Amino acid sequence: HWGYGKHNGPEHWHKDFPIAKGERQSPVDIDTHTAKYDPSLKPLSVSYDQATSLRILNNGHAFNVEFDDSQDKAVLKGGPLDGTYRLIQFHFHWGSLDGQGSEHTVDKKKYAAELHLVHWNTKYGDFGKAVQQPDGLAVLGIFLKVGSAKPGLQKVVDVLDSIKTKGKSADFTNFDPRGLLPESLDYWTYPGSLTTPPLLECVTWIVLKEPISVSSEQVLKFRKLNFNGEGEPEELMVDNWRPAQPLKNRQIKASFK
Ligand SMILES: O=C(O)Cc1cccc([N+](=O)[O-])c1
Ligand SMILES: [Zn+2]
Repeated sequence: HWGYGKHNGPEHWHKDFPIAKGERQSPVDIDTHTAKYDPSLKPLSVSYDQATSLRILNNGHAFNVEFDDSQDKAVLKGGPLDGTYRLIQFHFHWGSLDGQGSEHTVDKKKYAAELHLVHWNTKYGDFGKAVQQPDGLAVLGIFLKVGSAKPGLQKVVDVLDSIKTKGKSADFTNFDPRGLLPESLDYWTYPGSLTTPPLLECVTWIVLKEPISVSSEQVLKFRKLNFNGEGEPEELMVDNWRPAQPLKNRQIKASFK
């Protein structure tokens, strides 16, 4: 099955998921000189005051911080969106070294990591139905650079020891994802896809311009996770990013001048 190796990594995905070579795949390189300012875009509305985190999971590809999405508690609205999108989970992608890790790139620059806050459009009732629709998901993407520590991340970092291997989970209540956001909500937006299989073309991407800073120590703890299951040969969870895909017939729009 799919992964991030020589034998099963992104360059192989298309054999099981032919949409890999589709018209609206993610991630992409954001060419800042060609992304046009769109005065019709709205400010983003990120309403996470009532978000209810429940659990953290190592799924063998990343770790997921999961939320109770059984009510409108943590929602994304505005920006490029019509309607209301409920937070279901966040996860990251990162590198073996600080010079790579992000999925999106900015004028070909790779950041050390990228955070994905995944939301589904409430008009479709559940996540599984939403991923079948072109406007089913909104993913908020936030770059990480290595510098100062992010205090708001440390709760996440310190639980990782308990979910080292694939299939491990841990109770993870009361975590506030507001602590992961940068000061500005300036963004780029474009239509795209999930970045892991099944690679469905269901996402409005919203990529923030301003990275967050995390410390080397924080990112180092991400790189101690394992792709493998308990008591299998250790293969560190690093370089779990899909490279940029062809933009094709898409426009990337900027919310800012
Ligand atoms: O389990 C998975 O890998 C599929 C999946 C599920 C939810 C979000 C995703 N994304 O690309 O943001 C991908
Ligand atoms: Zn992701």
